[PDB]
Amino acid sequence: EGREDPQLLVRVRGGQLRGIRLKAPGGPVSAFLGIPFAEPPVGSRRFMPPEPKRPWSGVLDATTFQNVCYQYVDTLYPGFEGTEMWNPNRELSEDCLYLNVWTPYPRPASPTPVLIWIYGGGFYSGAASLDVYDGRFLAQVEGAVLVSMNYRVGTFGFLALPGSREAPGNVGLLDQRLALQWVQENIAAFGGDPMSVTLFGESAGAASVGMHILSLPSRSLFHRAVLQSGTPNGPWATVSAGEARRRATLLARLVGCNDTELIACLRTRPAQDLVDHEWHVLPQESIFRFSFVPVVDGDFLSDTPEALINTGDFQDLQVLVGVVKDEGSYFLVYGVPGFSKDNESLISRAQFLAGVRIGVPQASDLAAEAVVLHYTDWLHPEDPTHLRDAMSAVVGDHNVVCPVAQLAGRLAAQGARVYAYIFEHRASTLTWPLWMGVPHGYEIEFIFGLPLDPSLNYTTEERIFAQRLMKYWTNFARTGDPNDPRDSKSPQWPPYTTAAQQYVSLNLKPLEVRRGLRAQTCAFWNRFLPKLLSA
Amino acid sequence: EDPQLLVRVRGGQLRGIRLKAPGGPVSAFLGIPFAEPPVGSRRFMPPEPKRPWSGVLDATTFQNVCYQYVDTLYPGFEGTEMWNPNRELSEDCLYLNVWTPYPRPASPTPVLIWIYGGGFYSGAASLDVYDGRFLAQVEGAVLVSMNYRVGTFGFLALPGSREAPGNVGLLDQRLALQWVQENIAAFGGDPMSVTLFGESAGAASVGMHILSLPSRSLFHRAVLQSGTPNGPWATVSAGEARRRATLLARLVGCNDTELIACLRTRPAQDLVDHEWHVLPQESIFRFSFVPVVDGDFLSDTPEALINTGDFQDLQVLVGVVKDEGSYFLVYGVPGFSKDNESLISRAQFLAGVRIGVPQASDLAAEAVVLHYTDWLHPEDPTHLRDAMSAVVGDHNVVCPVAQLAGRLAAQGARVYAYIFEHRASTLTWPLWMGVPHGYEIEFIFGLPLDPSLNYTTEERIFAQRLMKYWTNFARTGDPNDPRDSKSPQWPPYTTAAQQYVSLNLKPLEVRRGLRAQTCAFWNRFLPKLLSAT
Ligand SMILES: CCN(CC)CCNS(=O)(=O)Cc1ccc(C)cc1
Ligand SMILES: CCN(CC)CCNS(=O)(=O)Cc1ccc(C)cc1
Ligand SMILES: *[C@@H]1O[C@H](CO)[C@@H](O)[C@H](O)[C@H]1NC(C)=O
Ligand SMILES: *[C@@H]1O[C@H](CO)[C@@H](O)[C@H](O)[C@H]1NC(C)=O
Ligand SMILES: *[C@@H]1O[C@H](CO)[C@@H](O)[C@H](O)[C@H]1NC(C)=O
Repeated sequence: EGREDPQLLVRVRGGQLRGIRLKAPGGPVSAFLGIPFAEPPVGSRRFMPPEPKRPWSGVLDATTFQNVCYQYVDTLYPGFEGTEMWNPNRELSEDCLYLNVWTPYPRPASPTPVLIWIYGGGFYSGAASLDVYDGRFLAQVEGAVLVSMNYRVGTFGFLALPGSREAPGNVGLLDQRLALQWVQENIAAFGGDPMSVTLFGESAGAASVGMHILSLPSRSLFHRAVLQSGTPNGPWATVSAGEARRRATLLARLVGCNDTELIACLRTRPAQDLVDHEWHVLPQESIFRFSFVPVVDGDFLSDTPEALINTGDFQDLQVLVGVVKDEGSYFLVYGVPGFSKDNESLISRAQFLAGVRIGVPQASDLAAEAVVLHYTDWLHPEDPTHLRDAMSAVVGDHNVVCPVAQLAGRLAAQGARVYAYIFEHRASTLTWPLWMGVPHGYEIEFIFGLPLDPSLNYTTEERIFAQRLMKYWTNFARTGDPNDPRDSKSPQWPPYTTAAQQYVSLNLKPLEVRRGLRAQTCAFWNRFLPKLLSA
Repeated sequence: EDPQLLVRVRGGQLRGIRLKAPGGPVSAFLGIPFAEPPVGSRRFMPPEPKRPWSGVLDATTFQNVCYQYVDTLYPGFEGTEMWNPNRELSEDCLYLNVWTPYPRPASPTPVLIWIYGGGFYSGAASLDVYDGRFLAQVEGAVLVSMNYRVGTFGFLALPGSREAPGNVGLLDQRLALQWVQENIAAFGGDPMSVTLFGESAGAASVGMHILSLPSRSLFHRAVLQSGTPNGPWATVSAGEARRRATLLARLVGCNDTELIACLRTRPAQDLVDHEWHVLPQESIFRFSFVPVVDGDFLSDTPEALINTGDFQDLQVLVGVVKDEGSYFLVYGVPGFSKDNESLISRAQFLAGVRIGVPQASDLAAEAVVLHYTDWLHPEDPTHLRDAMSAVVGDHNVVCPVAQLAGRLAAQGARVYAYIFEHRASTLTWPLWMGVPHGYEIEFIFGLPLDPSLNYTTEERIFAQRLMKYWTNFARTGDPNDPRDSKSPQWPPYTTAAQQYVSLNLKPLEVRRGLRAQTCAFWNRFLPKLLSAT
């Protein structure tokens, strides 16, 4: 050093870092990218719990994003920004345990509340380096210290032979946990406040956040949580020990492989071979189901999330949860016959019934009948536009809306301060067709403030709307309350309660308070369907 | 001797009476025997045609009411007593009544035949609410009503036995229908234009005449008010009728021939005393002795018959009142009473569901609770109370009606549907019960035309409107008034559009979907659930 920028030199537990001064529309921000927090989980370390990164010598260059965790890459619509925006934007490697810090420039002199982002992607994909997760805007406009980590996905992160020493399960969640510990120890060096840490995440990221709430060793590592369109409870976010074991051994067979021997053989397989067979282990033809996800191990998760949220005391927990208007639409083009992004996807009654079997793969013929009958419009039972929309609702309700409603209800009944929202604005920049509405994932670019980038062609009102959302999120992180104190003009966001069930609509219009989060329909999914399946 | 009041029928001569209606005189011929008295060894037996008589038979007064249970829940209370027998009880009760214009119609006049309800355990054609004088005076109708045996006397069955075949109360109805065919022209009636109408069990009877071949030659059109042959209460299987008949016999100290012989020695009231004790569950909207699927009068279950039926040349008017279930709640469901607002707890709602849906398994009862609960206010006692009423109304009447209408329309029938939503200003039941089961009848029969009953002028005009709909339907198969252009028109019910109309003080409003979502639950989902327990 000596001729470098003295404002970008920082020491952490493992050694010295040099970050980079980024340009944001409002001014500069500090970025420290590709900071290693674990020893590379490769070779004999594949499927193993991560170990803390061993100290390095000299100045680690922290000016670029590091490798993305080895993962399936989406092929359905090549070159289409709608899918490609979620695809890896750095080299795929098993050496991928790195994290990223964004702060104001110069760095804050007083301890600043920290936001930690956990990406989604069904636990089979994702990366902290995607453009939609750019932390520079929150850092610049709101003064946030923002952290995001890579964690192992797919087999690498979640293949488990429960009870074994060599593949104990949930190691991708342990990657996340190790990053949270890194923040506690080191974030003060960047001006961050380890006594004020808020997790947020979307989809599998949301489910991860929920699991950290439900896992005791994680509870000492953060203070507040935001769950966007995902939950630990529900049909996709976990598997039993038996089911993880069965999937792990099937995959082993499919790539040509006593747990020790089975795992030793798997560890000799090229990463890509595992990826190429990952989807073949699902027990049924299905959408919104992922082969390798957290396992109920009786360790990280001491019981099912269902049982844990039913018996947990969440007195000192503040939580923000919500959904987008059309959670299920995105998933339909990946498996339900009759659906495509390139046409209006009007479907027949027969295609609806078939689509229900795929969207609710665990349903008996009778439960499937219950779903079809509940979602049918009996005034227009053959109308193809309603059927298409009902198929979307089936998938979004089963997988996201009702699990969320269930989570908010249990958390609120048991001490938590809960705030709930529905996100209803469709980006003017959206490349998916109109019938898909506001699809899964499409609130993220607003929370992170992408509309502030002039090159992205968002409207003026969308720019203002993004600033509103950044305020809610950052005020929640700061105070546990999305409302602003210096502002009694704007309508207030009341907490979700069991008695009144209030949530707010997020759109271009000022906040509107609504009541009941699909109450009738979620009673069907959350109270009735389980009884029917268990008989 | 007024010759307008003297009629010769096949059995002999009758003398009727000239009554006063507010607008003019009418000719009434009351208590005409259409069958040999079903007494002694004829108890439980099919009716036989009345034998001829000498001289002039006095037909100026109502005959005895068929032996039946008499309600005692609210002694002296107008709301219940209005359904109670208003003449002496007797097993000698097979008589009919005819009202016509005075003087007797100059040309063959369309006939309306009323079949009273009362759950097949009660009822009488002599009730004030079934007074045919208004329809005859104002619309010029020829109106006919008959007594038919009810309870054990009409429906106790040992299926396959010669001495208690079942369905004899239905056979009483049919014999009266034959009597109309053979005799009504002497009163100025047109035997080639006969419309049946009936409410509750009467509506269900009408439906059974539709589904029974020998009846089909005796009428041309049908009106079913708040009742259907299909559904959970109107019929029993042969096994279950046999079970009930033998249990009742056992209860009164009684091989089929021997068993029925002993039952025939028992005084009528002894049978009535134990009538209710044979129901398999504590329940409401369930009756002990009802039509039986015998493979004779009913060749299969009504549901099977409506599904396969060809109903091309049939015209049918069907409908329900706004609060079908409320009347039944006070007869067994804890928490309910006419003398308070009947606000109930959640536990009372679950308990009430088991009583109102007595055949439901735990899971099926659970499904009913979750469907009807308002999950925004799961413990609001006002909603729970109104939900309880809706469960009973939907299960027993509304959804069976919607099912019947849909099957009939799909299979060629001309169908008109209504919901009756007007609560009479004179109603003596409390407000929470809304428009209860049975409370459209007094309007259809034109009772608000009686100045001494104190209906509002609006209600008087409303009554005349309904009398027009009903008699226009009888005349033409279409309730719309030809002298009236756009009113708007009452459209036929179809499976596609599902149109029905609201009957109230406001002009007709056309609606689509008769509890469509909820009836899918009852009509499509629940049976599958139970057929898997
Ligand atoms: C939009 C949000 N996510 C990331 C958070 C993007 C994509 N992943 S997804 O799980 O949402 C849908 C999906 C499912 C199955 C396959 C094969 C492909 C895509
Ligand atoms: C309201 C109309 N009906 C006649 C058409 C009057 C009563 N009969 S009912 O079946 O409607 C209700 C009922 C049921 C069971 C008991 C013991 C008492 C009353
Ligand atoms: C939409 O596209 C899919 C896939 O090409 C196809 O199966 C479906 O038939 C299409 N719908 C229509 C009506 O064009
Ligand atoms: C928006 O700006 C212009 C169109 O006016 C175009 O050149 C550019 O590609 C657009 N930006 C994006 C990313 O859509
Ligand atoms: C209404 O009356 C019945 C019987 O008289 C009683 O059981 C019920 O508790 C009453 N409802 C009230 C006042 O809550």
